[PDB]
Amino acid sequence: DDFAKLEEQFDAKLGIFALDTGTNRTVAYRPDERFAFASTIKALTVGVLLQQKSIEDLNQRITYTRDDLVNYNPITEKHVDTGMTLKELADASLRYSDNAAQNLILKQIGGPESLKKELRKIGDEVTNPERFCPELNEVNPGETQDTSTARALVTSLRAFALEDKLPSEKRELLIDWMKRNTTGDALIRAGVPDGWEVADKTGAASYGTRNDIAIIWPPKGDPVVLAVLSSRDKKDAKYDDKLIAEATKVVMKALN
Ligand SMILES: O=C(O)c1cc(N2C(=O)C=CC2=O)ccc1-c1c2ccc(=O)cc-2oc2cc(O)ccc12
Repeated sequence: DDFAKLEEQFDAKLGIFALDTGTNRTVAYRPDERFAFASTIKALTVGVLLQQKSIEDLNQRITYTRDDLVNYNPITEKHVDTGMTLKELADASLRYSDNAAQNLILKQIGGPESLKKELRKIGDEVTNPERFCPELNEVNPGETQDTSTARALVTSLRAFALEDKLPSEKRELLIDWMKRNTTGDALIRAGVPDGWEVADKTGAASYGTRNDIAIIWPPKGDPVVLAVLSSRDKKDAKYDDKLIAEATKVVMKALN
């Protein structure tokens, strides 16, 4: 209803699933509606990379050229002369949403079909990887390639970061990278009080798709895991990061 009102204000469709891991209390709004997952899939991709490698194996250096570079290469364009390690590539993918870094990591785990297989193996029957960066964002309404839902993304994000799809050292690396995300200050982070730690990964795609997935730690107690997904209407629609910030405030009010 506050969520209804936000849809009205931003002329958008919202998808919200949040779970308090301390109480199992939930806040749901279209929790099972599909949205292009966009770059949020970088978080699940690193999850799988970490599963498929020792911490030491992440030190393997990957070489590439301007030919492995795509539309958006913030860190990856600085190091084509020397290459980057897998650890450095996981850092750039998660924290700067480097599309090139994501594509090389995808290559290392075996491309979209193998990502899907590993996602099915951990219990995710909804998230549907099909394509590399950036083609995956171009989703028309009614298609299901490169989509997930807010319920699925929280369940999968929780499985890697918080439960037993990874051992503790690797969960620590995942959560460290995601706590130090640079792309998310005006989204979920802006809807949470200061002093509350947030680990997040953002996405943006056509149809004004604007997403954020996060783990949120209140000083007091167990983490909350949250997906805020949104889309419009128009293919060339703009989004407004404020809608995510405000949705996040409503979620925290409903659980506090
Ligand atoms: O670069 C792009 O193609 C683009 C690529 C991805 N991307 C992923 O999210 C996972 C791999 C990948 O290609 C995600 C979002 C965008 C992106 C947009 C994509 C299509 C278009 O409809 C508008 C986009 O607008 C964006 C805006 C941002 O601020 C930041 C980003 C975007």
